[PDB]
Amino acid sequence: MFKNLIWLKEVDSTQERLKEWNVSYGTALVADRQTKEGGLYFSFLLNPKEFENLLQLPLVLGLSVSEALEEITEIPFSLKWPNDVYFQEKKVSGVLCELSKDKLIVGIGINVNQREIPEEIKDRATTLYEITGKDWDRKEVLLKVLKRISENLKKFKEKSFKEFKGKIESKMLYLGEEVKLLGEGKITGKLVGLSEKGGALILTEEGIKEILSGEFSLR
Amino acid sequence: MFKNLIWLKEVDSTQERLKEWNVSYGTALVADRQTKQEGGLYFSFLLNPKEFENLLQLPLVLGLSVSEALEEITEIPFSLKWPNDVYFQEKKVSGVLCELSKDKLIVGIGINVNQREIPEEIKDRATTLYEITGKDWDRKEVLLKVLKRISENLKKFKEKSFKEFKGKIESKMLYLGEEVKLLGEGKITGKLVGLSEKGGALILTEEGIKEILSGEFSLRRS
Repeated sequence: MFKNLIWLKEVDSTQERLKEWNVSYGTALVADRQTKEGGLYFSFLLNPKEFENLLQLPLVLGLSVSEALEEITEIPFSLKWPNDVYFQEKKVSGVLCELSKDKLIVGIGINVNQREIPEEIKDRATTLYEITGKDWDRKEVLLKVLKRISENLKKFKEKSFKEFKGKIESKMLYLGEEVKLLGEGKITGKLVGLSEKGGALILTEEGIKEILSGEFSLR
Repeated sequence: MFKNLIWLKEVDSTQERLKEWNVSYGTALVADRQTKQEGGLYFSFLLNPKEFENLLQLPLVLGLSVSEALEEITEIPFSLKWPNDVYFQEKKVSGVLCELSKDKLIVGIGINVNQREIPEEIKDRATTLYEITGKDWDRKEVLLKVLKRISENLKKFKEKSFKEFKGKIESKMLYLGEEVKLLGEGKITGKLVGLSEKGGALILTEEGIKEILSGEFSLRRS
C-alpha cells in the first residue's frame, strides 16, 4: 500500500522527479499542476522485476483507475487500449509506464476539477467536473485510486493477468467495433479482444492479427 | 537565475530537502510550511560553493536582497540585523541561512508573510508583513520578486564585489550607533559603529575597535 505522499503545489513533472530523486516504494509524488488548476497528477515506483509485461501493466493500472473513479462518482468508465481511461469518446485519465535505468516509474494524470476544456480537445478530453457537474476532493480521489492500484497490483502479482483480462475487455472502447491502426493503413478490422499477453486482437480480412503497440480509432 | 520551481505543501525543512534531493542551479525548492503554522514562505536553493566563499558577506547580500524586494512590494523600509536577518523596527520578518553541506552551498530563506498567530512568547522579537502592512500578500509574488533581487544582486556581487553593497548594507543596519552585545561563542560588548569591508561588525569596546568576523555570534541590543 502507499504509506507516504509528497504533495507539490507545482512541479515540472512528477515522472521526471522520480527519475531524479530516490523515493522509496510506497511513496506517491503528487502535484496539483505540472509546468511542462483542478487536475491531479502523481507518480510512483514499482519493482521492474515484478511487472515485466508493460502491455498488461498499464491496462491493469487503467482498470484500477476506472474502478476507483466509478466507486467515487458512480460513473462507469472505459479503457482505451493500451493505456488511457475514457468516458465515452473523451479521455479523463492517462497512464504511463516508463522504464528508466533501474526504475519502473508509473505516471497517472486524472482530470478532476478543471473548468475550462480547450476547443481543440473538447472532443477528445473531459473531466470529472464536466461529467458530473460537481467538484471532487482531489486527495480523496487520489487515496481511492492508490488503494485500488494497491489491491489489483497485489492480486496481479499473486495470480496473473487472467484475473483482469476479461474485465479489461468488457471496458475496452471500440471492442467489437471496426477499427484501424493510426498511421498503418494496412491493419484494419474488428477489435475482438486481447491476446493472453495483452496485445490487441484485430480480425482482419486475412484472419486475426495481434497488435503490440500503436493507437486505434474507429473506421 | 531562477526559473525552475519545486513547491511543496510541507517538508521537514527546505534545507534538508535540498541535502537529499539533487537539484540543479536556478531551481528554488519552496515549502508552505516546515515541520522542523500557515502563512510563511520558505525556500532554499543551491549556489556554487566556489564563487561565494565568504559566508559573512553572502548572507548580508541575501538579506539586503530580501530587504529590497519586500520594500518594493510593500513600500515599507526594512533594516538588516547583522549578519543574516531582516527586521522592521525591533522585530524579525525574515531570516537567511547559508550552509556548506558536502560539496554544496545550501541557502535557506524564511519570510513571515501572512501568519496570523504570533505567540506572546515572541511577539516582541517577531512580526509578519501582514501585521505590519495590515494586508495579505500573494506569497508567490513575494517569492518571485525576492528571487529576482537575489539573482540580480548575486550576479553583481560576483561580477564586482562587496564594496558595491557595503555602504547600502551599513545604512540599513539595526542598532548602528547603539550599545550592543554579541553572544554565541563568547561575549563582546560595546557600540556598533559600522561594517568592515570584510562584512564584519565594528564594535567599539573598552579595548577599542573589535571587528567581528565570525558568523557564530548573535548581535542583540544591549
